[PDB]
Amino acid sequence: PRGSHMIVKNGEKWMDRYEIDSLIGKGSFGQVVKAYDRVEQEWVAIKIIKNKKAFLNQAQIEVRLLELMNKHDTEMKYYIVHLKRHFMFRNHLCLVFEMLSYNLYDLLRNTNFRGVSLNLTRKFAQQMCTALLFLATPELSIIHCDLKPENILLCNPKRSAIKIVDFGSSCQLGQRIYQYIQSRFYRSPEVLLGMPYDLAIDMWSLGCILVEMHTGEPLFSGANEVDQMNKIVEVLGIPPAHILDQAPKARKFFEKLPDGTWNLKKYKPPGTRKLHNILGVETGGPGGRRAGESGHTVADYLKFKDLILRMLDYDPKTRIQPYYALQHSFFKK
Ligand SMILES: Cc1nc2ccc(-c3cc(N)nc(N)c3)nc2n1CCOc1cccc(Br)n1
Repeated sequence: PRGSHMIVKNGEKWMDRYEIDSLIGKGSFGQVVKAYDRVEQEWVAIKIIKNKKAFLNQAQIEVRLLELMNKHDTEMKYYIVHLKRHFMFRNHLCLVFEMLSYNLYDLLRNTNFRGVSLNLTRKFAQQMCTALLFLATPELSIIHCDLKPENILLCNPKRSAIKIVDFGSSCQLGQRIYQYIQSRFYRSPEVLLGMPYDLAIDMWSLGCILVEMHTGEPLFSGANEVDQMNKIVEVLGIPPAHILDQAPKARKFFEKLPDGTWNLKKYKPPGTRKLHNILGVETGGPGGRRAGESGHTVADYLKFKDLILRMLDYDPKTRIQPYYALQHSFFKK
């Protein structure tokens, strides 16, 4: 009975149904094992939640949100991982999902972190915006709260079809329970500033993830919250004063002057690290490795950049929503 991780034995069979094959990943929530479902005759990934009350309760919200989504007749709900079923077993909550392939970070690593074609970036972007559109569904209104290349899995290794996983920081509009959510690199300024958030935080993460997908480098690689916020300001400049005026953690990064304006405390100047230059819009793409190449015209790069900057709006209110993002000229065929 010792420790909070399930004692998974390789090859052992549960409820005379699931044959554990191997541990395929760990984390904070617990572990994921590959197992054969002799009853449905298929390979399943079982998320085994730590026998710990905090992770049990959080998992229980994951299950509800997954059972909410996977009952909607939409076809947009095929961008979200399928929850086959869940059960209590050896005092651990087990969520049973479809087996998927590797994540968009493993994909980046496959390319020696040079990033993928703008053409493949677009395919990922359209899929993710449609998932986000699906999550913004009134009867759902789910916020993933932890989008990153790691939580975006491929269905097969050959195809570019993606699904989102890990609804373990996930919540619905009005049911916000953590002040500190998201992965730092993909954490929206409102969350950094400690403000109440909505689904607009997932569109922020998406923007960062998309630029990373094509440059193979995190857009904002902050060591801590002060480094994180500073890196964002480097590119996007000082946030709207109207936002920092309500921002609980405003004074963790900025200072108000007598003038009533904000600036930084004791890096490149605000907004002087142009995304345009990060992307190598006019100098043959990231590291110059897309120079002359098809689908990588200055024009193509401009449309992507414009959509990225609509995703990275400091203002959660004016920041672009999945429906409008799909109607963007980056997607038109
Ligand atoms: C191979 C594979 N198929 C999966 C299907 C679903 C899930 C899955 C995993 C989690 N934490 N939460 C949900 N709701 C679904 N994880 C799968 N994995 C493992 C390789 O990806 C990942 C992704 C995230 C974390 C880890 Br460890 N590993």
